[PDB]
Amino acid sequence: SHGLFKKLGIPGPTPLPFLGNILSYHKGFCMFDMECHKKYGKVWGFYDGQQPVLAITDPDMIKTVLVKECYSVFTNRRPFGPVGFMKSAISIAEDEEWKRLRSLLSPTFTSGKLKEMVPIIAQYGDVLVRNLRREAETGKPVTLKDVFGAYSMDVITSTSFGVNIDSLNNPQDPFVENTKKLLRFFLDPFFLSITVFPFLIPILEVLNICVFPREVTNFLRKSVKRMKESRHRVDFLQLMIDSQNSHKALSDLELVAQSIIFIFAGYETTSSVLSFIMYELATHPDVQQKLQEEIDAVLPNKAPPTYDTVLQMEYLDMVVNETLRLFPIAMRLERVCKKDVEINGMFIPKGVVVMIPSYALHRDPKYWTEPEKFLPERFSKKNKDNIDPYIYTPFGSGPRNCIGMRFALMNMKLALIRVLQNFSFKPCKETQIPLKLSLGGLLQPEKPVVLKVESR
Ligand code: HEM
Ligand SMILES: COc1ccc(-c2cnnn2-c2ccc(-c3csc(C)n3)cc2)cc1
Repeated sequence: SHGLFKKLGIPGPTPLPFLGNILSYHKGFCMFDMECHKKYGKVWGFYDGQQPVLAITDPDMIKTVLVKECYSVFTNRRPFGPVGFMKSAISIAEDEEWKRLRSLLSPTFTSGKLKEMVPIIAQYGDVLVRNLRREAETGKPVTLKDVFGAYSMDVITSTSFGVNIDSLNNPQDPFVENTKKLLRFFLDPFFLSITVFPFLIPILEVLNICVFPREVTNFLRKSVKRMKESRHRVDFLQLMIDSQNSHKALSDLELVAQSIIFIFAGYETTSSVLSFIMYELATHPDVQQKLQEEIDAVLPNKAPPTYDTVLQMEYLDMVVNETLRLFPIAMRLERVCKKDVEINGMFIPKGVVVMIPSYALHRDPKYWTEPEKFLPERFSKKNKDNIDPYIYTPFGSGPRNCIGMRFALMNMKLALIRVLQNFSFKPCKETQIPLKLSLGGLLQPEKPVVLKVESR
């Protein structure tokens, strides 16, 4: 099927047999999407092994795929590798089964239900401050990945199951051990193989091989059973078991798999984005000072932030949004075409993966002035409405966007406020001023960001 885009009159790199264009992934997903956009223009296609992938960049065409024709045509993402019982997760559920899961879990992420999570989240904001002050009063350079990763674990554990632990200073607890335990290696030899060898995916399903290590899942599967046995609470687990008794209902095996991806998504993202924010704040002290001035103005005398005060901080929203533009951790948005459909004057055949290159759009000079720079002023209210909502898609769009968007934004902002209320961050020895992105399948820096923490 290597002649598809040739017959459709769609440009793209010439694919090799059995490999497609995966050899061009040697500079990471980010660099490959940039070069193809510059060479082939608005629309191009390539191959991940035998799988044809059509990249679209027209905002009207993006809206049709992600919003207008989401339920009818572009409903599911590309099939993942061996998942086992995790096939019931909402992030990989398909068609009607996903629609049931999305509706059953939508009330869990309401703005009203998010308010009640602020007191628990803010509880570990001060825990993070104490962990930073112990490393700041000693003048030790701080790897943000460890402290922010510790903070994100504390928020996820308490918000999901109510478990209250200082993961940074309790790495030996049985709960933190399994949750941290995970293979963190999309361009790893495994995921590169299943691209060339998608036929081997059902092989590993019957072998009971899962991308999730079976030790962690069995611990989490058994742990949730004990918590349900114990069953006021306002955490994710209660909010889902409450929906069980409340359109069909959620099974206790679905409930476990549903909550696992919340930890999956909540843990790695939050910490990674927070480190990306702090690198920019360290390399741009003027933004950090202006953000610190705003944080102190809304919250005098280092006042504890609440749900309402965070949403008032406009520059904090600008700082978060601009960092997400420079570093869209998804790097891509994908939908599988379910049928022969003509959209925006173009024929997309069945089974093709339609891809939206979020990274290549976020740095396209056509839509962003000096895209390679860090300019929070792009998202000021004066310049805010000139941004097309289908070019800047940090959390996706349409019915299948990031369901935990508001929680994640609240969690990171509550973290930034408490940290910036008490500390200022400056570059250190190994700051790596030209921050290099990892050439792998994950949007992370080549080397972990290390900075100096000074007590105000
Ligand atoms: C920095 C934080 C985060 C970012 C930048 C982010 C971004 C994204 C993106 C780009 C998608 C794909 C949407 C698309 O295909 O159109 C997504 C999906 C998703 N995210 Fe997040 N996300 C974040 C945090 C979280 C958290 C903390 C949770 C936990 C509840 C979460 C849960 C999900 C789920 C469940 C999906 C799948 C949606 C579906 O298939 O129905 N995300 N996220
Ligand atoms: C490990 O680095 C990441 C973790 C989570 C996310 C993330 C953000 N928003 N969603 N999300 C996500 C991604 C994949 C799954 C997944 C893979 S396999 C399975 C059953 N679920 C679930 C959630 C992004 C990067």
